[PDB]
Formats: sequence, C-alpha cells, structure tokens
Amino acid sequence: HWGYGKHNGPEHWHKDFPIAKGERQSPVDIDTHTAKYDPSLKPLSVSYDQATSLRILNNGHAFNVEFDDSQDKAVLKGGPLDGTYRLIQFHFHWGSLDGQGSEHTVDKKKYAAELHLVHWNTKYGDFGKAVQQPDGLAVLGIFLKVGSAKPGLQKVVDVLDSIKTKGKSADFTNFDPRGLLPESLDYWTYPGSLTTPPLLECVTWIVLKEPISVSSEQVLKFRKLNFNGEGEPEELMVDNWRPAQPLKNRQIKASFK
Ligand SMILES: O=C(O)CN1C(=O)c2ccccc2S1(=O)=O
Ligand SMILES: [Zn+2]
Repeated sequence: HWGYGKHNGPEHWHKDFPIAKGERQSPVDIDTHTAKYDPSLKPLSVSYDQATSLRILNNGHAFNVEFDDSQDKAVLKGGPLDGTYRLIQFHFHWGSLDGQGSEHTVDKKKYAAELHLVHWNTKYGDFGKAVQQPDGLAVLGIFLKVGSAKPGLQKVVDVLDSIKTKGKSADFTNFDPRGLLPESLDYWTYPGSLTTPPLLECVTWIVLKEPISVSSEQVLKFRKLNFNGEGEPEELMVDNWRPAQPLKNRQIKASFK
C-alpha cells in the first residue's frame, strides 16, 4: 500500500487515489506576499478546557493522540468557520533533518515539523461522514522549529518508547493540547484536502503564523519511531510529509495585517 518511500510515496498516490491531482489539494506553499488580509475574518475560538485525551496510536504513518469526540468537549469555531468542529486527534509530520518535515511551507521555507489538530464539523455527526463534505473538517496547523524545548510536548515525547511500531497504542489520558499552542492565534486559511490518502477535499485549513519551538532532543525522539510493525525490518518513521501541491484556483487569506 501507500507510504512515503520511493516506490509508494507521494508521487505514486494518484494511481490509487486520482484526486491526488485534484483542484484543491494540500499542503501548499503559503506566499506571504500574495496572501490577502481579510478584515472580515474573525478571531479563532479554540476551546480545549474540557478536552479529554484517551490514547496514543502509531498507525504506521504518524502517531495520533486521540480524544473523546462523543461530546462538544474540545472544539474549534470562529475564524473562517461556520458552526462547531470537534477535536478528534492531533498528530505531526516531521523530517529526517531539521531542514525539512513540514507539509505547508512559508515562502518556500520548510519547518522541522508540523502539528495538525484535526476537527470535524458537528453538523455531519461523525468523522466518516464529515470527510465526504467540502466543509467537513477544520485542521489547525502549527509549525515546529528547533530551538528551546516545548514543555507541553514532553509528555508526548516520553510515551513514544511504548508505541514504537505500527499498530501499537498506549493509554494517554489527561493530556492538555493547550500546551502545544503558540502565543498568537494569527493565521492563514484556505480550502484544501487531507494530506494522506484518501486525499479528500474536505478541509478548511487554518495554519498559524507563529511556530512553536521544540528542542532537538524532542524531535530526535520522533525520529526513533518506526513505520514498520514489530518483528519487521526497521524503517525509521521520518519524512512522513507530502510536498506542496499546486494552489490552482485558490486564494490564501490572512487574519492579520
Ligand atoms: O493530516 C491531516 O491533518 C488530516 N488528515 C488526513 O490527511 C487523513 C487521511 C486519512 C485519515 C485521516 C486523516 S486526518 O484527518 O488526520
Ligand atoms: Zn496531518
């Protein structure tokens, strides 16, 4: 099946998922000199005080910190969004080197990693139905640069030893995702897609302008995970990012001047 290697990577995905060459694919390069400030965009509303994390899973492509999305406990609203979107999970995409790893780029700059907090539109009832709609998901993307450690990320880094391989999961309760946010909520937004198969064009992307900083030791631990399952040849989980796709007929809007 699909992956990130030379024979099953992003350049091959279109054979099984033709929408890979679609009109609103993600990620994209964010050209800061052409994004337009939109004074009508509202401040984002991130309400994570009642967030309930449950588990962390290595799914063979990344690791997902899953939340209870059976109630409106952790929701995203406002910004370019109409309605309420519930947090279902967050994960990261990262590189083999600090100079690459993010999916979105800013003026062609690649960050060491990118965090995606995935939310689905409650008007569709469940994640599976939401991904079949143009406004089904809202993903909050946050860039990671290497420098000072991010205290709020350490609990995630420390549990990785227990989910080293594909299919492994571990209890991960009481994790506060607010500890992964930068100070500012200024953002860019554009209509896009899932960045891994099925690549459905169901995402309102909201990418924060301010990166968070993580330490080299923290990212190094992400690179010790495995794409493979236990007992299989070790293939380090690194460079699990899709490169920038054609913007085509889309405009990226900025919430700030
Ligand atoms: O990478 C992303 O932020 C968005 N996602 C995807 O691209 C994707 C693909 C398959 C299943 C689930 C997901 S997702 O919602 O996590
Ligand atoms: Zn992602």
